[PDB]
Amino acid sequence: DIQMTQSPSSLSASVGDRVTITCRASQDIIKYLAWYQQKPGKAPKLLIYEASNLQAGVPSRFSGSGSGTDFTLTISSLQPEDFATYYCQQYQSLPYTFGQGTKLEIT
Repeated sequence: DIQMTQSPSSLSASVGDRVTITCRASQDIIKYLAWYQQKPGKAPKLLIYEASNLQAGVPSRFSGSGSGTDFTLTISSLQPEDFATYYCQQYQSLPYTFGQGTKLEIT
Protein backbone atom coordinates (compact mmCIF):
# COMPACT_ATOMS: atom_id res chain seq x y z
CA ASP A 1 0.00 0.00 0.00
CA ILE A 2 1.04 3.51 -0.76
CA GLN A 3 0.84 5.70 2.35
CA MET A 4 0.17 9.40 2.03
CA THR A 5 1.41 11.60 4.85
CA GLN A 6 0.03 15.09 5.01
CA SER A 7 1.19 17.96 7.08
CA PRO A 8 0.07 19.76 9.01
CA SER A 9 -2.95 18.05 10.57
CA SER A 10 -4.45 21.41 11.20
CA LEU A 11 -3.67 25.08 11.02
CA SER A 12 -5.24 28.48 11.59
CA ALA A 13 -4.73 31.34 9.20
CA SER A 14 -6.26 34.70 8.33
CA VAL A 15 -8.06 35.82 5.25
CA GLY A 16 -5.44 37.00 2.76
CA ASP A 17 -2.79 34.70 4.20
CA ARG A 18 -0.85 32.33 1.96
CA VAL A 19 -0.94 28.75 3.15
CA THR A 20 1.06 25.70 2.26
CA ILE A 21 0.04 22.11 2.82
CA THR A 22 2.31 19.19 1.99
CA CYS A 23 1.76 15.61 1.09
CA ARG A 24 4.39 12.88 1.05
CA ALA A 25 3.99 9.62 -0.82
CA SER A 26 5.67 6.51 0.61
CA GLN A 27 6.67 5.46 -2.94
CA ASP A 28 7.06 7.21 -6.31
CA ILE A 29 3.70 8.18 -7.72
CA ILE A 30 5.05 10.42 -10.49
CA LYS A 31 2.33 13.11 -10.86
CA TYR A 32 -0.64 10.87 -10.00
CA LEU A 33 -1.76 13.06 -7.15
CA ALA A 34 -5.04 14.87 -6.60
CA TRP A 35 -6.06 17.50 -4.07
CA TYR A 36 -9.61 17.65 -2.71
CA GLN A 37 -11.44 20.21 -0.60
CA GLN A 38 -14.08 19.00 1.89
CA LYS A 39 -16.27 21.43 3.76
CA PRO A 40 -18.08 20.24 6.90
CA GLY A 41 -21.11 18.14 6.13
CA LYS A 42 -20.18 18.05 2.47
CA ALA A 43 -18.41 15.69 0.14
CA PRO A 44 -14.93 16.18 -1.22
CA LYS A 45 -14.54 18.39 -4.27
CA LEU A 46 -11.67 17.96 -6.71
CA LEU A 47 -9.45 21.03 -6.88
CA ILE A 48 -6.35 19.75 -8.65
CA TYR A 49 -5.54 16.66 -10.71
CA GLU A 50 -2.21 15.28 -11.94
CA ALA A 51 -0.38 17.20 -9.22
CA SER A 52 -0.84 20.61 -10.74
CA ASN A 53 -3.74 20.78 -13.17
CA LEU A 54 -6.31 23.11 -11.68
CA GLN A 55 -9.86 21.99 -12.24
CA ALA A 56 -12.24 24.23 -14.03
CA GLY A 57 -14.03 26.70 -11.79
CA VAL A 58 -11.44 26.51 -9.16
CA PRO A 59 -9.97 29.85 -8.19
CA SER A 60 -6.40 30.37 -9.29
CA ARG A 61 -5.32 31.22 -5.79
CA PHE A 62 -5.10 27.44 -5.54
CA SER A 63 -2.06 25.73 -7.00
CA GLY A 64 -0.35 22.38 -6.79
CA SER A 65 3.25 21.36 -7.31
CA GLY A 66 5.64 18.45 -6.93
CA SER A 67 6.41 15.09 -8.51
CA GLY A 68 7.65 11.73 -7.26
CA THR A 69 7.01 11.67 -3.54
CA ASP A 70 6.69 15.28 -2.41
CA PHE A 71 3.72 17.42 -3.20
CA THR A 72 2.41 20.80 -2.14
CA LEU A 73 -0.85 22.62 -2.23
CA THR A 74 -0.59 26.38 -1.93
CA ILE A 75 -3.38 28.90 -1.44
CA SER A 76 -1.94 32.29 -2.29
CA SER A 77 -4.42 34.48 -0.46
CA LEU A 78 -7.09 32.89 1.65
CA GLN A 79 -10.74 33.78 1.27
CA PRO A 80 -13.37 33.09 3.96
CA GLU A 81 -14.84 30.27 1.93
CA ASP A 82 -11.54 28.40 1.90
CA PHE A 83 -11.81 27.18 5.41
CA ALA A 84 -12.23 23.46 5.11
CA THR A 85 -10.40 20.14 5.24
CA TYR A 86 -7.93 19.47 2.44
CA TYR A 87 -6.79 16.05 1.30
CA CYS A 88 -4.26 14.69 -1.14
CA GLN A 89 -4.88 11.35 -2.82
CA GLN A 90 -2.64 9.11 -4.91
CA TYR A 91 -4.19 7.29 -7.85
CA GLN A 92 -1.17 5.48 -9.24
CA SER A 93 -1.93 2.20 -7.52
CA LEU A 94 -4.93 0.53 -5.92
CA PRO A 95 -6.16 1.05 -3.35
CA TYR A 96 -6.09 4.78 -4.07
CA THR A 97 -5.19 6.28 -0.76
CA PHE A 98 -5.84 9.63 0.85
CA GLY A 99 -3.63 11.58 3.23
CA GLN A 100 -5.02 12.14 6.75
CA GLY A 101 -6.27 15.56 5.83
CA THR A 102 -5.46 19.11 6.81
CA LYS A 103 -8.13 21.06 8.66
CA LEU A 104 -7.74 24.78 7.83
CA GLU A 105 -9.32 27.08 10.36
CA ILE A 106 -9.57 30.82 10.60
CA THR A 107 -7.36 32.59 13.15
